[PDB]
Amino acid sequence: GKECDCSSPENPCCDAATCKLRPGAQCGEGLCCEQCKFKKKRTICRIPRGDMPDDRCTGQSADCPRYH
Repeated sequence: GKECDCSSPENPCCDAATCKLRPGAQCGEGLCCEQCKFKKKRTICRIPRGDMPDDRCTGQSADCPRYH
């Protein structure tokens, strides 16, 4: 198999031939990806209801981990 970095072929962050990142793209998917770049560290990426901790981006990945 192949681990695609982009979920759809029109995504500018990947080559449509390969589904993998273009040179200069850090990411193509995720709550911590914007315009093919990782969002800044500590950007809030998940906001639960009520008085529960938000999660934040790490600056170095595209997911929104469990990071308060």
